[PDB]
Amino acid sequence: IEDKLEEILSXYHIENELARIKKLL
Amino acid sequence: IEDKLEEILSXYHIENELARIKKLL
Amino acid sequence: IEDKLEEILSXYHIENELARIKKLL
Amino acid sequence: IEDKLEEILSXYHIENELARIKKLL
Repeated sequence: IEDKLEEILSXYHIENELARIKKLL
Repeated sequence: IEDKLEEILSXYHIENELARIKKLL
Repeated sequence: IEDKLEEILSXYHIENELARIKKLL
Repeated sequence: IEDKLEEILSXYHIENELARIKKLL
């Protein structure tokens, strides 16, 4: 389990990419 | 652990930014 | 806790909005 | 519960779609 939460935390990137997209607009 | 879920909840922002992107289109 | 996972599941929407964005492009 | 984390892991796609969006810009 503490494992599955670690793999979920593997979301920061999603954020980063959203920011990048905004920059692209 | 209750900790790792707190850091995952640190997603609301992802939503917000998506909405912002839509506004940019 | 089972609670914090319920609030995390409150991501489907993120998907939906991404799809919508694509449609906007 | 290990179940709710499995359904949360059902985020990889979110990533993929973001990448696709970038490609669309």
